[PDB]
Amino acid sequence: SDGDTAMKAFNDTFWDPNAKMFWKDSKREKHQDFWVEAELWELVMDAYQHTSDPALKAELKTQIDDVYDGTVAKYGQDWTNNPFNDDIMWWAMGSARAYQITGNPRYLEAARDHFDFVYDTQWDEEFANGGIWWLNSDHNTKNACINFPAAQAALYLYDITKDEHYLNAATKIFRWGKTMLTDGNGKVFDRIEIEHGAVPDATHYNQGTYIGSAVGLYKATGNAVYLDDAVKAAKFTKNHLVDSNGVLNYEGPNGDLKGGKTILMRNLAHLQKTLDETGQYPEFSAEFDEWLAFNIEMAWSHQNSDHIVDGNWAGGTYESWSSAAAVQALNGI
Repeated sequence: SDGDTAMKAFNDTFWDPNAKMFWKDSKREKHQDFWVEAELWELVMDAYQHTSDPALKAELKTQIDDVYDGTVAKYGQDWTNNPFNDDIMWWAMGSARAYQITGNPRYLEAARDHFDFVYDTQWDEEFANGGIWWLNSDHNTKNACINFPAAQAALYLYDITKDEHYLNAATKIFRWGKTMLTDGNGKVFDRIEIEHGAVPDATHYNQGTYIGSAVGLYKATGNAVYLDDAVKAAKFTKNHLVDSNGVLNYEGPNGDLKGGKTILMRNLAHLQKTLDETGQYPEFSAEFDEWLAFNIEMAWSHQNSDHIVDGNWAGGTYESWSSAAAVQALNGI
């Protein structure tokens, strides 16, 4: 299985079993940034769900717990001292998923308590008619990178609890985000800043969380508009966040964006699964499948002898966030 080989290689290159955290790069001098560590945590979970190897599956299941332990040892269990609401929500979402896989109540408490802190205290109706603030320290911007992940976290919590509160939250957050943080035709804007307005800079990871939240909402509500929303945002990504050959951009030099294809691929897998299961949008589904396969083959044709693929899919020290995207691409669920 290429997704098994890719995950094992990733772990062999970047996992630190002593600190129970991923290294930031192959120099192994600094561990991964907090928010990105949640995204690598979800990569472990995706590999767990994808693999048919029982021995690897059990190792990855243990690793789910170890990633949490290593982070809690350094950052504590209560993340509400972190001024970034996005950081908190990435961890709440990962925790909800970890609960689904393990049944360990620590994860349900972490997901619920952190979600509630952000949604109950950081949602505001006065600026821009809604939306969650990026930071809890200063209220100056409302961003795709907290709002769409929050809708996603709410959808996972709805699936766990079946409490309407969470479905209602997801619906409200997404309606606001679609209205204020997109163009209505699948372009997702980075943020809306007070005293400025929208900043219409699109990126892979924001296309991703928009698509995942839309697919999740389609599944929870049965409203076809949400699938349409997801398709439009996928089309935009394929046509406009790519180079002249159709290969996904290398976003960069900003370190947070470099690995964003990870999040994009995670969520494109959701859309692909839903199109395949429903038989909706069959023309687009065929175009989308061909383009995905093309991208993933380009990427893997550039693997090094250790089975690591740098984030520059179109072409020394390797970085775990940049290199995660190719691994995610082979472990989609």
